[PDB]
Amino acid sequence: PAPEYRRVPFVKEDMEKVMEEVPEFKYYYVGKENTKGNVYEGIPLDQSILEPADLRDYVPPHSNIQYSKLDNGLRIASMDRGGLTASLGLFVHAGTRFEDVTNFGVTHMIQNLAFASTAHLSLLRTVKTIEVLGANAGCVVGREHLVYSAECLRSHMPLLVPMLTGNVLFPRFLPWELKACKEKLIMARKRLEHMPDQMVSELLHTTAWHNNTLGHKLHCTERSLGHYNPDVIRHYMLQHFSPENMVFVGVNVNHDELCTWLMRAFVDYNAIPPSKRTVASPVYTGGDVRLETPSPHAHMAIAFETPGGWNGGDLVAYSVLQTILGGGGMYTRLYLNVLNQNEWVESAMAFNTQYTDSGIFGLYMLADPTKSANAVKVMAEQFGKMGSVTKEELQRAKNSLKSSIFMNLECRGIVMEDVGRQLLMSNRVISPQEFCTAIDAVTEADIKRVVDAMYKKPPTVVAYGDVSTVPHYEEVRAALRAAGV
Amino acid sequence: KLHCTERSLGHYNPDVIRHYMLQHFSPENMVFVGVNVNHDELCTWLMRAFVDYNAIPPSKRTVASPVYTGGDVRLETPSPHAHMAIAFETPGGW
Repeated sequence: PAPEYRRVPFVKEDMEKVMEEVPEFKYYYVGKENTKGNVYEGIPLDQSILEPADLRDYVPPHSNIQYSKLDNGLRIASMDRGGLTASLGLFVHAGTRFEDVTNFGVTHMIQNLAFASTAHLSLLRTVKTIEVLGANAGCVVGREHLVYSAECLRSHMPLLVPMLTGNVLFPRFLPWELKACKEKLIMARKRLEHMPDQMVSELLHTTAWHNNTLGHKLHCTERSLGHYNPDVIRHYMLQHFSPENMVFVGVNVNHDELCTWLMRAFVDYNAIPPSKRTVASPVYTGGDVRLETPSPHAHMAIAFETPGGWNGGDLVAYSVLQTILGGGGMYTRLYLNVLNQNEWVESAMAFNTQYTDSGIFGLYMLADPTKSANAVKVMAEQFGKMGSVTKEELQRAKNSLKSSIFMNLECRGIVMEDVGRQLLMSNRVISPQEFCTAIDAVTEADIKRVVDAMYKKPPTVVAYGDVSTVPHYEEVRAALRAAGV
Repeated sequence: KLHCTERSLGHYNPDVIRHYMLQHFSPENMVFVGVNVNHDELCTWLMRAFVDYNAIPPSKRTVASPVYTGGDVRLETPSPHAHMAIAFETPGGW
């Protein structure tokens, strides 16, 4: 069931009366009107200075999500917890899985151009104002989403909504800004050369879905710097950045003010018109890849596909199984049956990554580079016996996962991005009580029912570092075959 | 590989070089060839080179058969062509 959005109609108003609702803002301080100075000078900090006028009788705010929609299509969601700082975020359904042979790299360019010159503000003025308000702001690319966000005191929200929406309503893309911003496209990967874990992540993705959708790289290659001209950026944006592909989310703001100041942003201008885009299903290839470098471990990872991804019904099964095995505790399956029984492994882990319509699940390990052939055997055994579980471990895992669920959402930024991401993915937010009710229902049998389906396509195999002893492709797949995988 | 990788610059100390040479550079693993020279002078001046000194002593080394794996690999770069190659093994070689 989707939420029942409340309508927000467009209305046109006298600017000289709307200017009485704008927050006060100063950039110069030509003298100062107040001469009284530090009125609490010489008072120790264990001696109060509050007057009885500044006492209150506490009334909580109400913190269930409020859902609204503008007439042009934009969806708005808000919460308040009575904190003093607010979190604001704009979510666009424009990831890299939507590019093609003529587009590769365009999303990175757009992100690298966030908060650049727009119709009514320059780049310098924008960023300097964001600095002087005291805020922190930024933009993030993924494989399915693009996100802009900002954060400071809640009384500054009216000044931040423009600067966030600007980027999607009317950027200019002057050539001399594109040209000056180019080197940041290369540094993004130059830093990955000293982050082995993330590197292995990217290898897994490009090996699992070879040359399509989720397989695409998250960065601009050398071949991607040709089509770095404004027309390609603009033509790409015209296909994705329409309002009905967006969500705006706010935490610690009053919802009617948020609705008002968002409506007042789109009322004068024509937004990008809608488009009935279609999306192709990922094709999972699997395969094998190696990359050698002087690292003192053999880094290895093996993975299998999750059919259906986030829209598959078994989203809870994998997330419980990951905690049976051992996530990124000391009574977990891997900790007991690998790390405490072998001297030459530094770390073993289970990983689980999901997207709207496909995912992957697997194991990751660091080992002594002289014993990679034993590392493969250990991994093959482990995969061998994921099919079967005992109720002690299962209960341990279900309780642990419930605890983690509840305790992870005690933080406003995580909540904001969670709500956004869920609304983009399926137009519904799953409240934690529902997550717990779903976790409680997972059976012992369903684990086997899921794994038997997981092993029906070829594996994805990655090695990194001192790989000098890793068996050959056929040897790895035969080791997995012997262990019944 | 025909080159030194980064991992290959550790063991760049004289003892490893010398110990490797002691296993291969003995005379019975060598040939000396000359074109446009008079053979008796060549023999004479080669004999006069080894007469004073002890050469590296022989070793009965053994060599393992190559194992052919085959497989597949790709490497992207801005070149304006798709370069492709496919190959199969010659059993026994020369």
